[PDB]
Amino acid sequence: EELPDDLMNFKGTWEVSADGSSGRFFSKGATDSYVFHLIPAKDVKKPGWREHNEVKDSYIKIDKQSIAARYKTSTTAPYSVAFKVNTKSLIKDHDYKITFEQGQIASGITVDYRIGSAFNKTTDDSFKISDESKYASNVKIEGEEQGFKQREQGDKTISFRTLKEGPMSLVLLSKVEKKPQGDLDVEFKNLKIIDVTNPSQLDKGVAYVGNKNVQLTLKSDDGRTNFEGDEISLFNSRGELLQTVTVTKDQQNPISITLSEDQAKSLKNKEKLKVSIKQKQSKKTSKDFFFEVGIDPKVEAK
Ligand code: NA
Repeated sequence: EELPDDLMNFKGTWEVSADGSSGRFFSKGATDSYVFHLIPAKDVKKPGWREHNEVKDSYIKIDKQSIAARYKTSTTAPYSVAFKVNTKSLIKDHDYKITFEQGQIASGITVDYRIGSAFNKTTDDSFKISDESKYASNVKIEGEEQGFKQREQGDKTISFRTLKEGPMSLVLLSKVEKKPQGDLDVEFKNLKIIDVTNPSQLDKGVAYVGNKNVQLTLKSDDGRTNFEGDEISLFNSRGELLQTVTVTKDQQNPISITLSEDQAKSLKNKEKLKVSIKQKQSKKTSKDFFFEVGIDPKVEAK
């Protein structure tokens, strides 16, 4: 069976220019606004805990599978550290499922999970938590709420729909409300994201005997309007494949399928043609749809 591709872009590095690097940010006073969390320039590729440049209030650590923050006793609270773990380029108006493990959460740390813009691979990148609604709709954490809270440790699932095309990020936020009395660590690991978009459905099909042009009107029960990536297969009543087409970005109804001259000539009056739609990214396949070939209702000629 065909599995959807993992669309994470997490190579386990702070090296800003490196492909798959992750963003690192902070917010003094734990406000809506975050700026880039600088670390000593000579140490950006070094494994282990990396100090917040000069101030050393927070340390951060990344490796092939995990990303973590440490709050020191010198932290001025409230204070928040956030990471951005980038995805590959996403399709506009597709549905995605992020999974990861919430590792250790020290006593005193509260956590939030958001969707955001991708980390833009600059040391002056910035973001606002409240920018989430510019990039994603319908964000849902299974069994939990967004906003800073204490959370159970274990597997997490977050689903959302994109509002734009392009890479995005999972934003992993944590904060302390009071000054730490010892090192407080929080870890996140084993990040994955897959496309879970449902394929569109056939609303209506128009085909006439001897006519090469087939017009298929698509619909979506769950409100999708960008049918990009759906693979439409059209078959005759004998189950023989006639044509396959892939829907392009924001392609409007009706979707045209052009038959060969022999195929058009072979269509029978009232023939039940079959349509099967495969979502190429999520790998989900629709139910079989059927429609009849008709007689062109165009005006008679004499
Ligand atoms: Na929700």
